[PDB]
Amino acid sequence: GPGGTSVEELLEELRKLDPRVEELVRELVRKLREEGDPDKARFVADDALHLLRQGVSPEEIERHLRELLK
Amino acid sequence: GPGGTSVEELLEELRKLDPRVEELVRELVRKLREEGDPDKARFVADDALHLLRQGVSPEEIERHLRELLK
Ligand SMILES: [Zn+2]
Ligand SMILES: [Zn+2]
Ligand SMILES: [Zn+2]
Ligand SMILES: [Zn+2]
Repeated sequence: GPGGTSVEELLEELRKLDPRVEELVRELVRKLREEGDPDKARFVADDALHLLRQGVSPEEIERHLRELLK
Repeated sequence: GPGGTSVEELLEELRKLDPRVEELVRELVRKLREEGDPDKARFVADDALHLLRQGVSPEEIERHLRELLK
């Protein structure tokens, strides 16, 4: 459905905290949209923002996101 | 795909921290599985666990999860 949190807003907030995490998440978002799941893309970006706000390293963020994508 | 983080493990961890949040998440998980998106259910449970570990109130958790479900 339309509406809800903006994936672009989430990506924006990631960029302000760590562009390295924004870059890895933007790539996952692009692939997930191509597989036809924008909501999954939004969950991934939202999750990365929670973890980055708590000081999780980019590599640990990526590992965590991959497990939710299996 | 099979594998990845267990939704039951997440629900278990929610219950240990606040059974009120486990209960509201279990209901969302049941509905999301019925709509044929178990991965969405798992994202919701994982998100609730991050927020509950940070001290977010059950009502604020529910509001946040709903916005990701729009
Ligand atoms: Zn929607
Ligand atoms: Zn969230
Ligand atoms: Zn899977
Ligand atoms: Zn997570």
